[PDB]
Amino acid sequence: KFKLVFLGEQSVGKTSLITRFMYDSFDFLSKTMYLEDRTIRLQLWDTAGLERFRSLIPSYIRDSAAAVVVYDITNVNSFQQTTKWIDDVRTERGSDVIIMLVGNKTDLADKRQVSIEEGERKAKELNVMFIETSAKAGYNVKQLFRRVAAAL
Ligand SMILES: Nc1nc2c(ncn2[C@@H]2O[C@H](COP(=O)(O)OP(=O)(O)O)[C@@H](O)[C@H]2O)c(=O)[nH]1
Ligand SMILES: [Mg+2]
Repeated sequence: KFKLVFLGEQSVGKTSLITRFMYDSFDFLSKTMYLEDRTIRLQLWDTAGLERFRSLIPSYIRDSAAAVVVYDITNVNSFQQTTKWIDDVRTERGSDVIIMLVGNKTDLADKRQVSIEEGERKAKELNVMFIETSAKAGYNVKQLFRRVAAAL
């Protein structure tokens, strides 16, 4: 079993990605996944409010094996804040944690402010994994979780 925490500014789609993956709908939780030689259980921790209650970050993310740090591709501030979220994960967890940086809302194509290239560069700069998703369209949501699960 592996504790996976979702992190990111308000309104980026942290809950929506979990919903889409767990229930396949769009408006902790346990999910078992089957890998070639392994079978593992992900515990998906989601919360609102963390950007307001910063001092709770260390304890909320305490024993995480993975952190999925989400921004909204139409919202530059949400992308800029992901360095801060990732620094919170490293401070608490060191290198004992898989991190996936996620640019969500790819279906809002005409409102995009962060190109896929800038997301990829930030991920490479910080040595984390990267993907883009649409929770609404269901694009790359299963890919996100299968890559994280394979890396654990
Ligand atoms: N167009 C679009 N809207 C989304 C997507 N994901 C989430 N949203 C919307 O963005 C808002 C915030 O999503 P939510 O899951 O609540 O974000 P959270 O605050 O990060 O949990 C809601 O109105 C969602 O319907 C997406 O992939 N595409
Ligand atoms: Mg939420």
